[PDB]
Amino acid sequence: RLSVNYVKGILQPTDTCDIWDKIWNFQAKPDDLLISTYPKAGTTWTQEIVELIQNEGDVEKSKRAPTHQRFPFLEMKIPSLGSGLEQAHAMPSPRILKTHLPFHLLPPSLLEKNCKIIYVARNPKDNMVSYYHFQRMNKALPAPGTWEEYFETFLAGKVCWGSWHEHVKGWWEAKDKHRILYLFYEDMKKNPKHEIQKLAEFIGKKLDDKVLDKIVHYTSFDVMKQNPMANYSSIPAEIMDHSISPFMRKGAVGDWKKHFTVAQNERFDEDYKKKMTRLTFHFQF
Amino acid sequence: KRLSVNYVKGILQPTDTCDIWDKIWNFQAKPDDLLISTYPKAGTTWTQEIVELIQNEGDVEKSKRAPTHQRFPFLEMKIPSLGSGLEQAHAMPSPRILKTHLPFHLLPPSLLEKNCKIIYVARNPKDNMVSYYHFQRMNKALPAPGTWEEYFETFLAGKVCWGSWHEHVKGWWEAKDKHRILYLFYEDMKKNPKHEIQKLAEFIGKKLDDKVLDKIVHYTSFDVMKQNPMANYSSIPAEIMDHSISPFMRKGAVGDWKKHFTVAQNERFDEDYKKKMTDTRLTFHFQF
Ligand SMILES: Nc1ncnc2c1ncn2[C@@H]1O[C@H](COP(=O)(O)O)[C@@H](OP(=O)(O)O)[C@H]1O
Ligand SMILES: Nc1ncnc2c1ncn2[C@@H]1O[C@H](COP(=O)(O)O)[C@@H](OP(=O)(O)O)[C@H]1O
Ligand SMILES: Oc1c(Cl)c(Cl)c(Cl)c(Cl)c1Cl
Ligand SMILES: Oc1c(Cl)c(Cl)c(Cl)c(Cl)c1Cl
Ligand SMILES: Oc1c(Cl)c(Cl)c(Cl)c(Cl)c1Cl
Repeated sequence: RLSVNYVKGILQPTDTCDIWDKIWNFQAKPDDLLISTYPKAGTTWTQEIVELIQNEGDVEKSKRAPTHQRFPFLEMKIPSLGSGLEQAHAMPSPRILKTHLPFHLLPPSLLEKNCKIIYVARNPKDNMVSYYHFQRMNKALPAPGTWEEYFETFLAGKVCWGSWHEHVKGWWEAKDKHRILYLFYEDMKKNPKHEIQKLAEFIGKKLDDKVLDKIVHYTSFDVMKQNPMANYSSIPAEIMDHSISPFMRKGAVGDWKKHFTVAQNERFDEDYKKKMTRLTFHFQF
Repeated sequence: KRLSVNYVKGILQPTDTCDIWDKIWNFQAKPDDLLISTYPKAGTTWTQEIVELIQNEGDVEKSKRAPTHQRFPFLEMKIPSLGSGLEQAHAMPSPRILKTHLPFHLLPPSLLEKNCKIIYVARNPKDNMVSYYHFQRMNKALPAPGTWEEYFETFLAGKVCWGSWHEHVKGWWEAKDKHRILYLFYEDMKKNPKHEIQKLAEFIGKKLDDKVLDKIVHYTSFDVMKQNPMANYSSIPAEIMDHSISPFMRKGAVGDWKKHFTVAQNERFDEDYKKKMTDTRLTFHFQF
């Protein structure tokens, strides 16, 4: 596995730590769209939707290259994948950018330029489960240990990008005074058309029902799982082993119930209440 | 090596194919017999220890004379190298303190005809399931439990020795209305041991002073009994029980099930439980 270290208080792959100053001083464009998420909150889904909205349903164009090549992952720097920062550097407008950075670590240019930001939050228990399996299959990230160990690791924020709680909280507090659309993975799953419409309005695109319906179809889990440009199948096998756990794993809400013991659930809820707001009303515990 | 299990009168038993049921059913009780009755793992060993110390007014010496299984005849038991509970009962001087796991409808009628005092102990089914799971892992007289996920469904289905937990606790709860049964709960015993000891003493008919009550509370605590070689099942042939797999005195805690059940298992359990428990007020009693 690739090594990780602390940069500005959060675990990151070693190569990200080494280029922090470069990341911090990222140069945004006023017309950049930023997709911001805690890892495994629904980044790939949201990116696919946002591009399809921007290109008005042009499914052929979204198949031009895989997700990681289409969308610069700002803080990412991994051997065989290059630097997301430099991917963006070279890229002409309109850019659709990705980050998992907690809000306090966000390159200030993105705020200075008042870029439209889409933040997606996900139920933390499903988020833990998704991140657990991701660490099992992704060798750029630390070994997760046993489920029992990982539960504690996640709870304490000792995973890359830090505390889930701090992450969702900082971004929620930020939405009040910045150009942020704050969405929930669960709302997207329950009524994708409604959330896609909300996205389009925020992006400033008027779409008719036909195109909206088309985006709902192409961005459904069962369709995206089969799309070799959207399912992370194109990542070198030396980094992501889909036979351990596929990137497009389940795409469901409530998978956490199959993983959490009642004891873990009670400990999680107790811990949550201590760390955590109106944000709480948007999750089902 | 695991011992074969067989159906006897509709329930699995850790016993051979030579049917000796009639002898058990025709067991000859005495009016001063005390009976401790439990679903497997509901708190038999604990209750026996309390009951004898009450009967002997706190005489801990007497209770150390031999281990649990030799002090207390296990009526339906017939296991290679363990002998026969029936023969052990026949040989046991009065006043006997007897043990059974039989569901109420299979109870030898002499225990009823003689109006014997019976102490039944129920335990919440989730902790009961977990306790029985680990007991089957360690105890070679019982079936191999399979995986935890398999055993969960086996237990839910009542396909374990002594049958359905649900039917067991319900039958005994209904029985208490017509027969001389003191119906106790493991969780009450754990939460206020002194209170349940006083209740038992009054039922058995012993007027114990405060010092004796406190003494029994001390000696029947999990931590003390766990270290007591006459009360912890250490003396069972190593070929029957392997305590290195799981000790008989495992945790002695209410809510240990929470470390075993996933939330999904819990929801499946709770729905199953509702469907099986609509006709009993027992449910207003179980603590988890
Ligand atoms: N179209 C879609 N609908 C719902 N979930 C999707 C999706 N595409 C990807 N996902 C899920 O979102 C998670 C990945 O998030 P990210 O893109 O932020 O890394 C995975 O969750 P699971 O591991 O629960 O399946 C993945 O299956
Ligand atoms: N003094 C005591 N206090 C609480 N629990 C006790 C106890 N003595 C034994 N037990 C528990 O009762 C269960 C055994 O029941 P039985 O005697 O009917 O076979 C075991 O539960 P656990 O497996 O949950 O530890 C055992 O640890
Ligand atoms: O979201 C991602 C994270 Cl957190 C890592 Cl570490 C990697 Cl390698 C990839 Cl590809 C994605 Cl998509
Ligand atoms: O309660 C018991 C049961 Cl059910 C069996 Cl099968 C055995 Cl072998 C023993 Cl020792 C006890 Cl205590
Ligand atoms: O002998 C004992 C008596 Cl009588 C009491 Cl009351 C208590 Cl609490 C303890 Cl610990 C012992 Cl050892």
